[PDB]
Amino acid sequence: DVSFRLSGADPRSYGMFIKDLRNALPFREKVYNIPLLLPSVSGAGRYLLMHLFNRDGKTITVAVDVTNIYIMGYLADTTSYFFNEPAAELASQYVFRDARRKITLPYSGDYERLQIAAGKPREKIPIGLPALDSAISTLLHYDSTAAAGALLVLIQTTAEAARFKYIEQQIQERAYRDEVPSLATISLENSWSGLSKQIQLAQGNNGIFRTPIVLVDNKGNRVQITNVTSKVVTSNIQLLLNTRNI
Repeated sequence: DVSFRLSGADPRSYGMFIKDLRNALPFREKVYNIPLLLPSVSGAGRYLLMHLFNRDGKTITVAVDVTNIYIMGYLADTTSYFFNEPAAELASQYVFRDARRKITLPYSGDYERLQIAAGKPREKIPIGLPALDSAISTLLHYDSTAAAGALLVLIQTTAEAARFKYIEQQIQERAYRDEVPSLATISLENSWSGLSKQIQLAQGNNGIFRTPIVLVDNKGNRVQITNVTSKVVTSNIQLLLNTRNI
């Protein structure tokens, strides 16, 4: 399991947690020195449990699918909550089985349903370490509208940070003040799947991408990744989604 405590947290410890989180995922290969995530894992071993403590020390346990690093649900003292989609229902067989109560949230856990539920698009929710502390507090007492926003902040400060070094570094920047994500950040979150595919396809095409990926990213709007020597590949993307799962 991996843990993070917001009390005493600074850009350094967060980075340490994110490094642990990455390291906790398994992989067999490395495509271009990036860890390729497994296509399938079976049983309880498919799920990683994160323990998040807020400043006051209250805690949730979050369940993450190690094949794609998707949050399945979480446990707040004696109640588990799970997204409304078949994968989370499947997870519910293996995790938080000792919970006194299992609640299914009125939505699936993809951004589009989550933004609708929260009333705000991602572009307008401040993320940061202060926001994560808040998120954790929100999740401790059920409110499904308020939990959609907390989970948009939770996904981004853990899963999206594990996935991309740029986004992890954004959050270290937001360790004592929250700020809405940059466009680059929204660009990157959306492109993980395509990027993973094109990088995997590039083996046996000389590191060249079959189809160009256009990121808005940090060229204001409209960058285009063509091959694996791009910095988004050498320096940024940190875990690849296995093509079988794409």
